[PDB]
Amino acid sequence: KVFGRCELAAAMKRHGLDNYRGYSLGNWVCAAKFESNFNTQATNRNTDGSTDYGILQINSRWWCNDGRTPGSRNLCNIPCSALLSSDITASVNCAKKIVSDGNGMNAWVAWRNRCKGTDVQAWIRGCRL
Ligand SMILES: [Cl-]
Ligand code: NA
Repeated sequence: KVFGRCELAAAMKRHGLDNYRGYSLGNWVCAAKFESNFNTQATNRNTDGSTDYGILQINSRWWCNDGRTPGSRNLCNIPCSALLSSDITASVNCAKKIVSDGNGMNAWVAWRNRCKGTDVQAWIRGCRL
């Protein structure tokens, strides 16, 4: 599923990501835009051999099991394929663990380099939330 911008905003709000650990909703929409272009099926291989999965590009080294990453910790206790669903519940649950791990949203490279320090409220402009 390729989400619309406000469609994704409403789903993330439903799941409690608005100001989760202090990160306003626009931060989460911005991250999804630049990590996956709002596409739940996105996958990208990293140089270290791990792969990033789903709308928030959650990484197989630490967070999910994809059967082909040495040393996988699988801390969200899910198969990485579960992150590609049109239902974003699994991705959101796992993202809550990640952002609570100590570095906040800096865990998402695209957030750090493209959202941090910008007017992220623009990502929810026009949305009825
Ligand atoms: Cl933080
Ligand atoms: Na893992």
